[PDB]
Amino acid sequence: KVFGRCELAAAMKRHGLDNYRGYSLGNWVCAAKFESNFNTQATNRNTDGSTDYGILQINSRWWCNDGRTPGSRNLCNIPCSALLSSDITASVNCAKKIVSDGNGMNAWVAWRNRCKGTDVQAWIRGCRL
Ligand SMILES: [Cl-]
Repeated sequence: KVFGRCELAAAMKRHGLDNYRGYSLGNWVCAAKFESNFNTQATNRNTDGSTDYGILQINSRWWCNDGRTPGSRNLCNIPCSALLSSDITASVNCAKKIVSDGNGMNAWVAWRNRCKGTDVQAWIRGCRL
């Protein structure tokens, strides 16, 4: 599913991401935009043979099981395919564990490079929340 900007913002808010570990909703929407262009089915392969999945591009090296990332973990205890669902629950829950792991949203390279230090509240402007 390809979300609209405000539709995703709303869904994220309902799933408890607005200000989760201090990151305002625009942070999460901005991160989704640049990770996946709001497409739950986005996948991308990494140089190490791992793969990123879903709206927040969660990596099979640490967080999910895809059956093809040797010597990886599955810290969210989910098949990586679950991160591609139109239902973003699994992505959100896994993102909460990731953002709690010590580096905050710096875990998402696109967040650090295109969202951090910018006016992220622009991403939720106009939305009914
Ligand atoms: Cl933090």
